Amino acid sequence: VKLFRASEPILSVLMWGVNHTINELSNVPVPVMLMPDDFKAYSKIKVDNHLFNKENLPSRFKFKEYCPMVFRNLRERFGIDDQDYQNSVTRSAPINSDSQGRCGTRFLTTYDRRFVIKTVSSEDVAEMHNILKKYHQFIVECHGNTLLPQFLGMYRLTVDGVETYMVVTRNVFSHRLTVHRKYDLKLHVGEESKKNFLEKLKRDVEFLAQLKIMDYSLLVGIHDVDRAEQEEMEVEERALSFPRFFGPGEFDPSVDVYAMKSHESSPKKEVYFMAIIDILTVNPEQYSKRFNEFMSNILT
Amino acid sequence: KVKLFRASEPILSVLMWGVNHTINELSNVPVPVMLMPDDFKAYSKIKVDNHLFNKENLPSRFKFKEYCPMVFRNLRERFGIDDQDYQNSVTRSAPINSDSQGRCGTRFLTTYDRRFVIKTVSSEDVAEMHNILKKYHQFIVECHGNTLLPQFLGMYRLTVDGVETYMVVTRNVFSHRLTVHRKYDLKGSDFLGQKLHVGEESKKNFLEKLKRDVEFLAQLKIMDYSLLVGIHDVDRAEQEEMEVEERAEDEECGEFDPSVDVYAMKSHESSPKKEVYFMAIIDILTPTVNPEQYSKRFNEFMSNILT
Ligand SMILES: CN1C(=O)[C@@H](CC2CCCC2)N(C2CCCC2)c2nc(Nc3cc(Cl)c(O)c(Cl)c3)ncc21
Repeated sequence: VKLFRASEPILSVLMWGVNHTINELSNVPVPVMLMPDDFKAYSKIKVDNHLFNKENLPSRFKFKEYCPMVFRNLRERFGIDDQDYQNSVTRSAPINSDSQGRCGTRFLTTYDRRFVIKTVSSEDVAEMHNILKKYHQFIVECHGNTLLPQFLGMYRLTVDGVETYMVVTRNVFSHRLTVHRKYDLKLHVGEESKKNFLEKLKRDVEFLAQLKIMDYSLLVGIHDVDRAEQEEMEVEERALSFPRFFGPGEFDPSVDVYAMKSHESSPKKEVYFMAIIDILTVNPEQYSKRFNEFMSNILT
Repeated sequence: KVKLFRASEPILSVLMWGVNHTINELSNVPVPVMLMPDDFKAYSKIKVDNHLFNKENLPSRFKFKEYCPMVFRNLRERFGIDDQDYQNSVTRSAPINSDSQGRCGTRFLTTYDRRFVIKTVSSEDVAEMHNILKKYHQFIVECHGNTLLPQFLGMYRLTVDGVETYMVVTRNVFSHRLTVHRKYDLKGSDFLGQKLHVGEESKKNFLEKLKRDVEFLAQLKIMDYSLLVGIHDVDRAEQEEMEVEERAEDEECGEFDPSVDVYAMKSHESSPKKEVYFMAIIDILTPTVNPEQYSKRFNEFMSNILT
């Protein structure tokens, strides 16, 4: 029984909007392939209830969903279940998170830290449409394995004649390990991690070049295990259907897809998280090349 | 899993989509302990403007409005209809055209499973309903859902291709399985001799139901309603419909549940031939004496018809 119980009313509208459009999609069948007209598509919905269901939702609001068919397919390709994405958005009010880039304004996270909700400009929205078909293709050929943002949906909400644009992505950071430090650059890991990380980075940057984009940056979160233990102990005494277990330096790489463990032969044990950040808002191929040079040598 | 709202007419696709939409929405709103006065002036409204999305059965652009979602939701449960079951009858497969009748020969739909009746109505009928709803609701509580009156279940306004339709949803007076051979619409003062013979509990139960119903229509200042009588003939159905269900299920392309067919009555255990009867008060809206006398005139005549 989903009261879209939230702090801001715009947040309630987001929850209701995601719930509706996801339910709505469950009655559309999955095509063999997407069509050119799926990249020009949307669904708009105007709600004007009166003296009904006003307890949490505004009585009047609009919710537009850009290219629903495309983002369903991206979700599939990032391995995100539509019922799962719907539950993270709707079981509980999304919550204010810190920051993951200079991108837009308000930063939010689903109550279970799985997905990141950014508020974006209208100009950002346009750039997304510009790039969406070549992005989609890029995700197809890399089997959804990128350091690029992993776009999951894109929405326009209107409450009280104000339009807000939101973009939903996969969290760069663990939805369960806290990030103690972040770095935004415009470090010793396993040789497998290192080889794989450089492989993604080479393609991701090259695609960003062929799409004539510069000025994106690498975001780096660092989780300190020893610290997480000390801070576990510190709040201890002051107090997955069942709870998943996990050891100390530990995560699920199907879930926390940007995460790397620090090499075993290395002092204090740590989880890193590195993503390419701010794809929206030297020539680009030159910037590509210099970006490849730099973030390469951060790692051993 | 999967509701592609396919139907002959877009208006019907839209009805199916909207019933699905509104019943879902309601599942996320708690059943209050009592309806407030403001629930009776309440509505849900929704405008869909899809573009190059979800276009195969549904129109790109349409509007759907539900009058009094809480009230009707309540009535539905007072009538022992599960919202879940109600959604299925409308959404599983398209509602269909009817066997059909009226006074100007009215055109109505049935849910694919013949369990519910949908009837296009006028702007003025919607208003009539609103005028009577609060009292209608009060009445439904006081007899615990036991009436011959239309069991009203939903009230909608669809708009497609710039045209607004009003529709009302009701329990079917007739069985969803047994065929009705004979229809009669007793419009006040085919029987006047042809008597109708039923069990004692059935006969006393019918009479007291009738008695409060007409009283209720009187204490609302309503007249010109009629008694809709359907007869299903058991022997005839055995003759005509012997190998029909089986031959539907091939190579090429007298009992009932009282819980479902609520207006039904078996013919008396020692009676000419085996029959099932269906009586209800019909035409309560707007599709010389006074209403409190028309009441007496109705209870008199419809009493005399059962022995
Ligand atoms: C309670 N109720 C009615 O009030 C109306 C439809 C109303 C809907 C709101 C105003 C009109 N009616 C009637 C429909 C036209 C007006 C009276 C009904 N017909 C049936 N089932 C039925 C009736 C006939 Cl006559 C029939 O041949 C078949 Cl197959 C099913 N069951 C119930 C009703």
